[PDB]
Amino acid sequence: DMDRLQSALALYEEAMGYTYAAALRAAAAVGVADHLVDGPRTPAELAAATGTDADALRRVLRLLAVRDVVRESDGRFALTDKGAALRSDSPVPARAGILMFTDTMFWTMSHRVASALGPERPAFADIFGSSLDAYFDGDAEVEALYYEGMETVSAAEHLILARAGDFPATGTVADVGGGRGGFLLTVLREHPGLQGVLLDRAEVVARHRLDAPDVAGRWKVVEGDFLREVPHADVHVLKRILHNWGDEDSVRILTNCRRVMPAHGRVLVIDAVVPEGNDAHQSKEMDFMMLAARTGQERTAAELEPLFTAAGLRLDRVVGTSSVMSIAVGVPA
Amino acid sequence: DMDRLQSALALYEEAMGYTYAAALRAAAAVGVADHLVDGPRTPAELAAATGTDADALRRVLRLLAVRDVVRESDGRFALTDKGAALRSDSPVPARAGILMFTDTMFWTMSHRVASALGPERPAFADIFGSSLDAYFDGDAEVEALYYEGMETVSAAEHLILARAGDFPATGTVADVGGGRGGFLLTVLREHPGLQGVLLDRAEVVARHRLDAPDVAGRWKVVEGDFLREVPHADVHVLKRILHNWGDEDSVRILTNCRRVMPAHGRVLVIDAVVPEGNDAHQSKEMDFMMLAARTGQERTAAELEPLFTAAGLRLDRVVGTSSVMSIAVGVPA
Ligand SMILES: Nc1ncnc2c1ncn2[C@@H]1O[C@H](CSCC[C@H](N)C(=O)O)[C@@H](O)[C@H]1O
Ligand SMILES: Nc1ncnc2c1ncn2[C@@H]1O[C@H](CSCC[C@H](N)C(=O)O)[C@@H](O)[C@H]1O
Repeated sequence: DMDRLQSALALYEEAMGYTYAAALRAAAAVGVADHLVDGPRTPAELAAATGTDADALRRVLRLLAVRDVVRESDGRFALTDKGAALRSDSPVPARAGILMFTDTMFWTMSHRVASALGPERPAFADIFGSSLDAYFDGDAEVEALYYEGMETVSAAEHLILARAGDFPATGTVADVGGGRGGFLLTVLREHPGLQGVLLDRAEVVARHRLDAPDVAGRWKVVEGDFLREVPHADVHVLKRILHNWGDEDSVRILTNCRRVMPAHGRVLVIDAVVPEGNDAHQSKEMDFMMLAARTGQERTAAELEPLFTAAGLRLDRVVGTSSVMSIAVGVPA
Repeated sequence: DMDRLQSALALYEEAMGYTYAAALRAAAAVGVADHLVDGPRTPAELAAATGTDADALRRVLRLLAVRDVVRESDGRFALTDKGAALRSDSPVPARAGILMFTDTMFWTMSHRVASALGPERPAFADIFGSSLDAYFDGDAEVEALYYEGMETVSAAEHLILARAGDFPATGTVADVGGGRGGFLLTVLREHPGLQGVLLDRAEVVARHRLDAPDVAGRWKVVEGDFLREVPHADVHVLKRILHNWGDEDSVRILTNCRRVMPAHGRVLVIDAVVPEGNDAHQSKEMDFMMLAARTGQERTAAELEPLFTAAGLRLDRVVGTSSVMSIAVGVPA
């Protein structure tokens, strides 16, 4: 509700919206949060500790306080609850994830999305000037950043999803493409009566972290290819899987689950399900980033349905959580 | 007010905040707004017109609807009031400004702000891989984008600032560094009794747009260097000037105004004055961008004061407007 000139002004403001993420990146980069654990400090004090230019660091912190990451009073900045995960002592430090989501690749590909809208759908290499592999094989520490980034990001949602998941008291859970086993581990710990099977590529399962004393006797691991087949289970789990795959592969994958699924069985597709409507939701921003990277797409509830039906399943219900992730529950149809 | 894990999740969300600006950039790039003037359209229809991939363009529009730039209903997107200035038929089209604020240079320098926090304060060339000149002299159309971008952005704030400015009914207004004269022109049109003098670099004044019939007999133009001296006036104006200059130059400039200022005279410093506090304000984001570009800084009311006093002026009051711009009013002290 505004005139054409105010429109322009509002759009100029929107165009600079990327600065916040830029500031967060810098803050996590220098690691100023660690020096705010003792209490509110001054730009000078924080600068000495970082160590950086005061007047400069100040202007970054000022913009971040707008997003309630820090807060200023009497010339001092304090770390807030929202900014807490910037601390290195955090169970799940946000640094790796922040540095990854704002990494050169994503930052660059997001910038060239205009070029990515081509009618024929250009590939990654077209837009970036290189292959994705060339990018990682060019800088070792960046490849390291994505592994750690992906690992911590998922680790932050696990407990929520384990408690929100409709899990049986006994039976077997197959985490299909479960990575290094983090989610399966959390699920086992939350439901003592469950057995678990981890499936993923050989090089991945070789680095799995399921072998903890408290879950001894409750898990096995399998090198496999969920495009070809998956293990039998009372409950199948597909987290951050389908969103990497085109439409037919997804059915192919879901079908592999249905094939080895019992009558009382269920498959849990866990992804950033995109809500219909015009309201803010992180699933939409993630979706944009997989648009920019020309690889992957986030789906809505109505979009998942056709895939379940095609796999001999019925999308019984989608279950929202306190995270961007939701659980699409499919049963034998 | 949240736990350490939710902190992480909230920070992951903040880290992706740049996607909105990326989407706006793409939307303005392809110019989809022009095809929404007839009414709500479908992603397919908009795609044919743009012309781009439907499923792709759809995902961009979806993210933009979150910022109320477009709006979806029954599979159709409509242009909203906030998005209106995306239309090419606008008095001040937002496209140039959007494309500039998200241009490669700013986008890149914002990304390397961590490197810019060095204790000794690195220069532009250090961080970008080139000089700023090399950048423009490397692409002609980008230099063209910044001129048009800067021109339209300022044009959008002029009428607001002309009406908000405390202008005498008669007398002479010197727009010191007034660019191509846009603001002075608007001021003249709003206050018929005023005379005006435009000062700027020779190459700039040579391209001034003050010569319109309706203000004949009311303006002259002067090639000059406000570092050395400015013309006598009942009212001096400095818009988007001081924020480019270090501290001493600014006093040097203000002093040049005071020198040729009458008893009843006043100097109007018009800039994105940064408000104290932790609340959102575009002056803070602009400030961050001049941090990233290693050139310029936005100031607060309390920061401007010392400069006025040092110039023989008294900062009488700062006057906020309906724009990010405010008017710091200095009088002879
Ligand atoms: N053809 C295939 N067969 C089995 N696993 C695959 C596969 N292609 C990819 N994957 C695995 O699927 C995973 C998707 S990303 C990791 C998802 C993990 N469940 C989590 O929530 O964190 C990757 O670990 C990848 O190694
Ligand atoms: N030494 C100098 N003397 C006079 N003008 C200068 C100058 N250095 C820069 N400028 C001019 O000051 C202007 C600042 S940017 C344009 C500001 C204009 N008043 C507006 O609000 O849109 C530029 O046009 C630039 O050409």
